[PDB]
Amino acid sequence: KILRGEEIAEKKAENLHGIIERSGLEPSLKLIQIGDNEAASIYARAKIRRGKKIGIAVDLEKYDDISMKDLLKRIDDLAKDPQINGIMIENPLPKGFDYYEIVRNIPYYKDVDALSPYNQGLIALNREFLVPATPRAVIDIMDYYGYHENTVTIVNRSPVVGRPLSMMLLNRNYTVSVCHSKTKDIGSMTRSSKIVVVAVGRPGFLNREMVTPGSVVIDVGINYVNDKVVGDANFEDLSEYVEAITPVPGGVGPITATNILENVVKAAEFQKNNL
Amino acid sequence: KILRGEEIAEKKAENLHGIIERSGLEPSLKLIQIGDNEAASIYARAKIRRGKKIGIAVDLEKYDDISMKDLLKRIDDLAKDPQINGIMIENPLPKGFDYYEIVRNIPYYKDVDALSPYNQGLIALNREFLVPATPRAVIDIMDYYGYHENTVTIVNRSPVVGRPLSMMLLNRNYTVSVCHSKTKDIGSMTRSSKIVVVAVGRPGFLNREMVTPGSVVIDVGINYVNDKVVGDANFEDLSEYVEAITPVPGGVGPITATNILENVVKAAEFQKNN
Ligand SMILES: NC(=O)c1ccc[n+]([C@@H]2O[C@H](COP(=O)([O-])OP(=O)(O)OC[C@H]3O[C@@H](n4cnc5c(N)ncnc54)[C@H](OP(=O)(O)O)[C@@H]3O)[C@@H](O)[C@H]2O)c1
Ligand SMILES: NC(=O)c1ccc[n+]([C@@H]2O[C@H](COP(=O)([O-])OP(=O)(O)OC[C@H]3O[C@@H](n4cnc5c(N)ncnc54)[C@H](OP(=O)(O)O)[C@@H]3O)[C@@H](O)[C@H]2O)c1
Repeated sequence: KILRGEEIAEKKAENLHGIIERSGLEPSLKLIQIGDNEAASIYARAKIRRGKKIGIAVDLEKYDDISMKDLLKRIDDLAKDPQINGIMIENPLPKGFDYYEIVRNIPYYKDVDALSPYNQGLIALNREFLVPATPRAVIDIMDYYGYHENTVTIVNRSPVVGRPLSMMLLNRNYTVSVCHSKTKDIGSMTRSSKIVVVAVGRPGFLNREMVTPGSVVIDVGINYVNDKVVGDANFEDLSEYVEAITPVPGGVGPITATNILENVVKAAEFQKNNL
Repeated sequence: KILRGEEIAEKKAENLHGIIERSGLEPSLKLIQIGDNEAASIYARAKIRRGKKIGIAVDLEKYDDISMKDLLKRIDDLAKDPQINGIMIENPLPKGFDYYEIVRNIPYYKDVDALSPYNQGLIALNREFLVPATPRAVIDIMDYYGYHENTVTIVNRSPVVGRPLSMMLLNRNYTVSVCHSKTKDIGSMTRSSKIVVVAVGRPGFLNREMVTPGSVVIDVGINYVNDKVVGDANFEDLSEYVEAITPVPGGVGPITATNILENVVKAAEFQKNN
């Protein structure tokens, strides 16, 4: 009933430290950050720290201010470097810097964030190779707590969450509805599904009216309200009504970083095998 | 009541022509067919023929017996050639020949079938460039007949239909449900959407119990019974009851070839600039 993520992350990371010891890989991950976004820095250091524990070299390159020219070059140099297995650009970026074109000059087998067109392509086509960290982390919860073959409603249709997630759920035999700010009647769809994955970035959004007693709620939102961190779901309200629910913080979030490292391991071994 | 696609194809072909005049492109599309499949040959001739009418050069390369290695060579040759804008391998193939691995060898900007990873990704990313023809045709019908931002239930999760299609409907603000053989109660989900798109390839699959009077059925199945050709829906039955429905043949069917020609224009106007 309380879908915790910390214990799932540790298992993944043990499994992964396994695979590197007795495989002899030495995966490398470059991180690039532009500005001082506090969320992104915390995300960077969590990946450096878990990398260190697992055996992954993860290095952060901060830049106060960089041109498109110099940044594109830097990525180009990193892309060509065979000792660099993964490359990841952190978000948000400054104005006029578009993630989806920048990210495209990273070869897909270095694309650890897995949001480049080629990687989304293979997910779409059910030949998952590198898969984004959050949709990954939602399925982890499902795998770990025992949810299979269900109807799922995703409230979110972004490239980072609900779109690759919808395609990953179909690759695994789930029945899938996606909806969004232009859906006239969300409540109807969310009450009818076994599972509700929610990522609208709006506190209090998923309340009792949106779910049934049989509901399993996976809260992807992260909101700051009163220096405090909270998801999209009225956690307290539902935890006494719904069948199972991810708390925020402590649900999807503890897994993300490790699922990035998971991608860096797959990438580094695909490089060994193929180049 | 009757959702036909010949008006739509004809209109799209005229627009295509105008687009060719008004930029002076001479787009050319290469077809490769390996085998003697009947439907593929019809499809290829339809592309050639509509291509002739519209101002696109479409040329076809038949084979009886090709090796993987030569085909792969031929495709690299066609890809490196700047005077060939489109490349398409017809289906089906010799056994153990994986379509989806051949096609990643076609530059995404030559890939008019739009089934390659890069073009699937751009659809998913809401940055559509070349799009697959059957989902495009579904969206043609919905547009032409006034059906904007509705609930949709697609019964099909293949990469040729329901997957690109789910993504293309989301880019246009529809709300999307996707089901398949492992969905526990399909009727429950089809009856709750304004629009039901079926493409399961099973005659009589979509019957009266799984739709409503307000329902809009788009029937993508192509099935053969008594040499007669039929959809997945139960057409004679559903025509009286449902609000609108596509005939098989004659609904989505007539738009396909032209949608491939649409990508070929797009593919040509992209190549001029790059
Ligand atoms: N757990 C993690 O480590 C992690 C990772 C990634 C993201 N997130 C979080 O998840 C949330 C979304 O992430 P994102 O990158 O997907 O953001 P995004 O691009 O802004 O997506 C927001 C989505 O929510 C939908 N939405 C917003 N308000 C709605 C409403 N009132 N009714 C129905 N739909 C509504 C939007 O609909 P439209 O498409 O129509 O605009 C959009 O699809 C944020 O809270 C973000 O911080 C957390
Ligand atoms: N109209 C056109 O111009 C045109 C163009 C392309 C395709 N099509 C037609 O559309 C049909 C499908 O095309 P495709 O290439 O996508 O074929 P496909 O790859 O075999 O897809 C069949 C899909 O239908 C689902 N399905 C089959 N039986 C089902 C059942 N009993 N209950 C629920 N779902 C079921 C399958 O579920 P699973 O995923 O679980 O197997 C699968 O996702 C075929 O008849 C084909 O000829 C027509």
